[PDB]
Amino acid sequence: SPGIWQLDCTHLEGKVILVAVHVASGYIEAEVIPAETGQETAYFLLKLAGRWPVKTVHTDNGSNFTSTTVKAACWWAGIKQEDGIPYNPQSQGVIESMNKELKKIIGQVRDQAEHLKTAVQMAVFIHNHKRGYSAGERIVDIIATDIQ
Amino acid sequence: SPGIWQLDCTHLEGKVILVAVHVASGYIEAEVIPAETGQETAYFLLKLAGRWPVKTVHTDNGSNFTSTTVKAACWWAGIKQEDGIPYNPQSQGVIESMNKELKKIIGQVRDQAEHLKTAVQMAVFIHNHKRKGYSAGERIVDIIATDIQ
Ligand SMILES: CC(C)C[C@H](CNC(=O)Cc1c[nH]cn1)Cc1ccc2c(c1C(=O)O)OCO2
Ligand SMILES: CC(C)C[C@H](CNC(=O)Cc1c[nH]cn1)Cc1ccc2c(c1C(=O)O)OCO2
Ligand SMILES: [Cl-]
Ligand SMILES: [Cl-]
Repeated sequence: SPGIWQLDCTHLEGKVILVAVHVASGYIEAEVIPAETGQETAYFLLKLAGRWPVKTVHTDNGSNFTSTTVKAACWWAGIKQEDGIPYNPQSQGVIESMNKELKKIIGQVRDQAEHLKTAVQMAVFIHNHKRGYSAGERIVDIIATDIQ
Repeated sequence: SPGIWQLDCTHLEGKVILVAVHVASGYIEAEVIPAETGQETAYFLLKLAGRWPVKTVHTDNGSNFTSTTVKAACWWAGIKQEDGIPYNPQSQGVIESMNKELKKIIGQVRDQAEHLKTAVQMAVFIHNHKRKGYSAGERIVDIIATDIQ
């Protein structure tokens, strides 16, 4: 479980928000992209895997699962690509709830940021810092425990 | 020390590579940008602070230290902005050495990536995973975990 991440793609203001969730902790990383292509997803995963020990990724849809560029990035970074099928159906609800929460935070920071990308990063910050421990605290503890 | 980061700006292929180094561990995050503006630096810090517990940042130069946008981002994120003056002069050598190492890795991945930004992220990966023995990635997690307890 310490190396398991889930991809999540949500939409806002005619733009695409790509999210990676560390399943065990609820910690996230996110980016705004023009559209969800294999290339954008692949680049996002390369960034993620350089920053955290990503062992397995549950991909968000079949197009990214199939993408040769995504497969290339997973090979390069030592990531096992898996499907994101919610065999446990409560999975979908948790993700949907997070997307709602994230959009809510984004709305709350609109007097502060001119650009959506900035608001998304503010939302990442607030999500990861929210307290009981925070998601940021949980991911560090989970990984540290795993190293030692 | 667990919350202390240093900004570092280096140049390659007529482009700018902005780097944040976690001082105690040597762990890095980096991005390619067209040029080093206050706005780009500010955005970079917002990203960083959402991902790791950034308490203090030693800024890479006076323009970013002065920048109202950088100051706004540091205020927003709860970051103490400090200067990056190497009072301990060995500081500067360590950074220069890392920049050399990073450029070397970037050169080694040029048959693999079409775009510089991709090569930089590959270099971040290799740097953070490299065993010295623990890796920088392992060190930062241990340092922060120890601090939470
Ligand atoms: C830290 C924030 C509180 C402020 C900081 C600067 N923005 C403003 O001051 C806009 C404003 C607020 N009230 C009236 N105008 C946000 C920011 C930082 C860096 C960026 C940005 C933005 C952005 O605005 O999206 O865009 C890409 O690089
Ligand atoms: C995982 C890598 C080994 C490959 C992957 C795809 N690139 C190629 O296949 C180029 C090629 C042709 N012949 C040899 N290499 C890199 C990559 C991924 C995502 C991106 C990229 C790039 C990039 O190339 O910069 O640009 C922005 O989004
Ligand atoms: Cl790592
Ligand atoms: Cl954090």
